[PDB]
Amino acid sequence: NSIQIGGLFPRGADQEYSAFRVGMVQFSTSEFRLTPHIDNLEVANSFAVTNAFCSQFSRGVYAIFGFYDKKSVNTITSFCGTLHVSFITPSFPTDGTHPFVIQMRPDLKGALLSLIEYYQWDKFAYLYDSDRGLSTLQAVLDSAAEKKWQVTAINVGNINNDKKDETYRSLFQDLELKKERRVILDCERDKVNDIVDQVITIGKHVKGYHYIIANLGFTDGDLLKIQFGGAEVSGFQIVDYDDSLVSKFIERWSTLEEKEYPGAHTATIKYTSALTYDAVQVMTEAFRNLRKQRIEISRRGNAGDCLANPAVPWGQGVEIERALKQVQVEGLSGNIKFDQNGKRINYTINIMELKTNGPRKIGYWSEVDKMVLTEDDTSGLEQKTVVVTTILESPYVMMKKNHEMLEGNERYEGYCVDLAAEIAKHCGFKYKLTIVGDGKYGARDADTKIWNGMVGELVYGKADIAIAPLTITLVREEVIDFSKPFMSLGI
Amino acid sequence: NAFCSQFSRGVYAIFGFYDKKSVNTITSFCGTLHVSFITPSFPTDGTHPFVIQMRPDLKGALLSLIEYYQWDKFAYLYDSDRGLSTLQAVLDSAAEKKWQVTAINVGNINNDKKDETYRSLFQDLELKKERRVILDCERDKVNDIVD
Amino acid sequence: QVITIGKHVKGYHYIIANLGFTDGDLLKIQFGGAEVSGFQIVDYDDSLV
Ligand SMILES: NS(=O)(=O)c1cc2c(cc1Cl)N[C@H]([C@H]1C[C@H]3C=C[C@@H]1C3)NS2(=O)=O
Repeated sequence: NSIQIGGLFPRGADQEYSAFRVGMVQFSTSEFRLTPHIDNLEVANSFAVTNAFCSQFSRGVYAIFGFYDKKSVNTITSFCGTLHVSFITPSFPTDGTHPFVIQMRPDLKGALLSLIEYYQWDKFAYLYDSDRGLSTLQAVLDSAAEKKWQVTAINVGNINNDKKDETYRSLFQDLELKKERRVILDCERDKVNDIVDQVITIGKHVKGYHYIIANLGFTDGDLLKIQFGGAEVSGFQIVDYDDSLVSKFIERWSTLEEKEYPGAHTATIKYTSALTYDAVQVMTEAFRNLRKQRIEISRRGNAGDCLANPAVPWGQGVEIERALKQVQVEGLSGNIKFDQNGKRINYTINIMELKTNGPRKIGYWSEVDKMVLTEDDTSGLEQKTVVVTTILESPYVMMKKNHEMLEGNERYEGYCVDLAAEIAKHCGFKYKLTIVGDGKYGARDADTKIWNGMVGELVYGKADIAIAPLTITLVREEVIDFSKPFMSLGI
Repeated sequence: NAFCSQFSRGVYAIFGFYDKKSVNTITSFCGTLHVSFITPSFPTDGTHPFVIQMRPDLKGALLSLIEYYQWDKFAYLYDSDRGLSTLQAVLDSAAEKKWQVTAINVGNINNDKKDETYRSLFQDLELKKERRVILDCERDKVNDIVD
Repeated sequence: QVITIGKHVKGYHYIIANLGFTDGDLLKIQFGGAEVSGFQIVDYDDSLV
């Protein structure tokens, strides 16, 4: 059953169309086949989109797969909600709940709010691009008003190429006025690779700055530039290379010839092409389940004018979309589930931070569960709170009256407490205030030389340092060492 | 449908209104078919051919009014249906003149909840105790909000 | 390698000990913040030059 479908592709989406051609024969043909009529046409001109849509409707296909632009989403929704034709896309998700649209891209906005609340920022700048839409820009301002954030948002998208070396300099020098430190970028990969190069030219990737990329292919762009910088860069992945089917597709994809499939003979892949690959799995599962329920999709006639007055559609497409919303398979993004509208739920997004060796993950974020870090504590050097032994003596070391409500190093008070604070301030170490067990100053045992008290805590490797009323003798220099004396006294 | 019908009728001059959703469709037809279109609707953003528009721009006057009243911190309630060009405009001057701007959408709220949602909105403004409000909507929303 | 590891901010200072000071690349660290000085024996302002 070679079923007629329609395909919309931009002039330049070569990796995505190549991935579609791969997924065409990656798994098919025990059954129905597909008849893809491909339209390598533009996406900006909605008149061209209209011409292509009426041409594929004159073909009279059952499903249309492709992309759209923000100058075209109204056109696609307005025609599909009329003519009841199911439309499937990997582009940015729509704003209103629209019928007959299945959209392959998960949300980013809740993840990004989770990330900001994890890093605990208060004031930052937000470079956005207009041509991807403004849904995230609308979303962040609400939580900025509620969570008392200070947002300086700046449009950057409409700047021409021919002044695109000094516009950015003027922009970041204006950011120098408030002395900005925290930047969230929201662009396409080309604008990312332009702006990173201009930042690395003007020298703003030292230790001190911090960057968040708001995309899905965090490692799909260039990161060898600012890998060794000093700044810290975090982002998001939906394609995780550690998994079995993922690495299988990596090996299969790397072994292909670049001349047959352009942009395919690499190691990594674009997330757009990954969702394009998973779309074929969903679209084949659909007709699989319709032959499982044995419901015929016989058009039984021709299609006609898309300007039919009034046009009347056919509700077996409603049943097609109904079975589309029930598909649940595993793919490159992981599990998939749909809502009552065609939006994706049941996804998982990895949080990816750049380090010196390269990118790595620190945690995940679910559709309902918040940011769950994976406890990747590779911190091999922790400055240990050193062992400080003492004994209770007024006014050297005294208890406070509210010691149960307070905690630890706050509980003790006196001359020695103040002094140990001064020593730790000058020497930069961490410390924890402890008490000797046996409550003595300490002397040696007869015939066994067992130094008890605070002496054996330092002799026997138990305690680390002792700021305490201890007297320099002759018999104590042989086992421990003293500094210069700080307070004189006598019997 | 209506535009294809009247061009089939052979119209010499097209006139009509447009909302924020049909504007790309109308300019995309008019750039191709070279038909002079006239409108009182909201002005566009890019320089598009064959579109004459009677409603003048507003953004320079509104920025001049802000500079005359000599403000630094204010709230800004907007509706999405007329466009977001003014919202994109005032944020740049906020970035230059270092303004403290809180901007909140209002256009999504349905009619069955427009007694308590607005109250919650003004209570959340009174968390900061705002004194200076720019409303940016249509006349219907203005009459609904001033009450 | 300096411009990769990020050591051309305001604060650093460089002296090139050659004769073709502008014969090498200087568009890289022109906008840096550091200051670079060197030597020329070929002066482009002159008539025969
Ligand atoms: N007046 S006191 O007992 O509190 C006191 C006693 C002493 C102080 C400082 C004070 Cl405030 N520092 C001296 C040191 C300073 C120098 C000279 C000897 C030591 C090095 N040791 S000390 O003679 O033990």
